[PDB]
Amino acid sequence: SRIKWAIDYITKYFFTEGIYLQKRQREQRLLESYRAEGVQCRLMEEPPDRLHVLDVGSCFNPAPHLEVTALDLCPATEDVLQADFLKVEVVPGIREPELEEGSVRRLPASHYECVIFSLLLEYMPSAEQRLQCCLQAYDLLLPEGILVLITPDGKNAHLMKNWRYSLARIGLLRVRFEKCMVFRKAISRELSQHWASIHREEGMCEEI
Repeated sequence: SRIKWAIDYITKYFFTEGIYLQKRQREQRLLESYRAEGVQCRLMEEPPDRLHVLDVGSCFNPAPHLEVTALDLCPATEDVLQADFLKVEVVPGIREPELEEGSVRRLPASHYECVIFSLLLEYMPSAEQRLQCCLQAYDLLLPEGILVLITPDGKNAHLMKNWRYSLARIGLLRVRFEKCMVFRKAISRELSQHWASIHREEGMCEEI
């Protein structure tokens, strides 16, 4: 199912395969590549024994080592917090959701190792609001955290496949695609932005 894949990938990324260090190396080699041709990096400390995971877009909630917080506009069960993800304020200095009158008002910034969008993008009315969802995700994620996008099989699923330029400009780089899509918060946004800069022609070809 859709839940198993994300959990498996999360486990591989932080613990069993060390993909977070594989992609840290890919990005370090890339930044040195640019540095030799003429930057502040933010890395993650060793992954915690208990990951912090935010699931958005599931009306149902889907453990040791896993602290899952689920949010949706239209929750089916009390186990999912009611929220409009686009209006939630992502702010530092807190670690737990802040609720006013039964709705989430603030979520912790730079707190989650993983944000899962469980069809969230399929609900959005525009390309603009899909991008905004990703901007929220980026602010929620710790350095080197992952955004996991879901669409079980519009004519094509909205996985931001053709949006690596705009996502790179925000700081997110694609790290996996399986017919599920995963983006990573890069060690440096300036790095990701420059990569976007060098592929501007190809990126403008896909995003217009």
